Amino acid sequence: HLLSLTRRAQKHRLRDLKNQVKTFAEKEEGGDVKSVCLTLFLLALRAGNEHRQADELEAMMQGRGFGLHPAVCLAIRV
DNA sequence: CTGCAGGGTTTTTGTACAGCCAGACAGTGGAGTACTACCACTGTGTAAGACAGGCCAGATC
Repeated sequence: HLLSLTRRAQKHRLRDLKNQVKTFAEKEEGGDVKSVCLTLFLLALRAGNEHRQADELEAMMQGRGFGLHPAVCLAIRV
């Protein structure tokens, strides 16, 4: 399987689709491969009704808050 | 049928020029921020000690 292998064999196996995404992203988005594979990951996770992992991902990619503002904290407290 | 070994065969795996930058190491001067135990206060449960009164023994009615 692809998930247990090292990065050498993973990239060796996937280089075809890696350069496919490379050329398609330089075609459409103008030098943005990272956001292209991000939108691909989001669509592949939402098609399977696993919205939770997509929400965690979006909370990692410039996520609003690791920690909370003291205000809403006091709110929850009371 | 079986076990075993040259090579295949595809995958995996590390070593390989070659340049780049994230991430860390020291320390400074002490703030300071997070933590941990007082602390003032009574509500709730607890169980030792009153105790009384009921009962038997002493002695009586």
